[PDB]
Amino acid sequence: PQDRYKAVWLIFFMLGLGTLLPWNFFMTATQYFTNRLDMSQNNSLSAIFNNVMTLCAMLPLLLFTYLNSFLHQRIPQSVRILGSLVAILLVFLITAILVKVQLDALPFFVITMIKIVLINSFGAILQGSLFGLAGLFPASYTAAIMSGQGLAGFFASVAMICAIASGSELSESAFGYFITACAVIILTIICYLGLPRLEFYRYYQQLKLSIKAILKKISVLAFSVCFIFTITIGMFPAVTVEVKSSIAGSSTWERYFIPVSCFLTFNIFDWLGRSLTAVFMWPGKDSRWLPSLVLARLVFVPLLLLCNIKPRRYLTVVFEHDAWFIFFMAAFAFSNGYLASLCMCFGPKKVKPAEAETAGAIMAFFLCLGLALGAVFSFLFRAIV
Ligand SMILES: [C]OC1=[C]C(C(=O)O[C][C][C]N2[C][C][C]N([C][C][C]OC(=O)C3=[C]C(O[C])=C(O[C])C(O[C]C4=[C][C]=C(N([O])=O)[C]=[C]4)=[C]3)[C][C]2)=[C]C(O[C])=C1O[C]
Repeated sequence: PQDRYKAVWLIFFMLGLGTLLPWNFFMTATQYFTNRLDMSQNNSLSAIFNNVMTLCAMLPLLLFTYLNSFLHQRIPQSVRILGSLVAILLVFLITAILVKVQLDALPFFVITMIKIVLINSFGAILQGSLFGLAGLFPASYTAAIMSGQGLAGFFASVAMICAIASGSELSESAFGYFITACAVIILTIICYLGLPRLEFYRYYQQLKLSIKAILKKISVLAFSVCFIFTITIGMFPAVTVEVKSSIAGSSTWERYFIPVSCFLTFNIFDWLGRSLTAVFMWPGKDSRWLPSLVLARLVFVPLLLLCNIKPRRYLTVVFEHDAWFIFFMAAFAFSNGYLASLCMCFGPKKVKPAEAETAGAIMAFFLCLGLALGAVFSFLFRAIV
């Protein structure tokens, strides 16, 4: 029970990074997908790309985390993890190739949406299998995955900012995104392959030798994490990206305000929140404070909705100064990452070892369910207003 050189922990960190960095990079290239559609089309495809991507992403993600939650035992973990990684690698490679070939708007749209469905279908399997596997190890090792995911968001924000500041065409920035993701997926595979020869890994993984009952034991953390991401995705990014500066001195702020004050703030403090859990896990797996703080986050809905959103037609700006928005985004993002990591770490520990794997898989589904519910609410809000 001694992780020498913290090798297994570092590999779990890299697994987390490898799970989300590609997808995150994909999301950050939305400007490339919509702009490409605009320069190609001669109700529009770019006007619907975001919403159709949300559907092509959240439906497969939710379906396959569900199926994995009750079918993971039938497929070896090495197959589920390494096959999902190789599939995603192949998809992102193709995504990079399409940047350099000429294609009409509608085929590009359709093919990109197909690739999005695959990314999130194999992603679901890969994410559900990783949290299941981490369910056999101490809680710190689920925090490793969460922390590595947080780093994936931070890197995505650095990449977005650097891309704007470079002055390069959106297509070549996006080609860099996709090639980077391919390299990261290859590094993730290598790291995963190094686990079986580590004694610490075999110690907890040798523990392999009633879904309704398991769900009853983790229901508090499962619904908590679902509510975490319902709130988060209900406000971020679709709603928060519409905030405008009120103290800008220069027109140069315009193209940077959102990627800095919204995306960077979020991914910095969400990453840090997830990272703190590997060393500090208050309030504890049995404390009723964790669901209570998850509930209290509901305050951010009015708070952020009453920030300086422009154009606005129905609500008033109660918090106009950027400092309000950045402060709310930091707290909004820190509570998300910190409480989400706690729920994912503790969930598997509410159950016996021979069920921790399944518990982790279920926790993954509820996380994704949160995401899907968030996407719905934001849409329903925008569809009514
Ligand atoms: C939010 O975000 C973001 C974004 C950005 C941008 O650009 O916008 C654009 C995009 C748009 N959209 C699209 C999509 C949709 N939606 C909703 C949702 C959001 O959410 C998300 O998706 C998530 C989550 C999360 O958790 C964090 C997750 O996990 C749990 C997820 O799953 C998936 C996967 C997994 C795995 C994989 N494998 O493994 O492979 C793959 C894949 C997801 C919305 C919309 C930017 C940024 O920065 C840079 C950010 O941040 C990072």
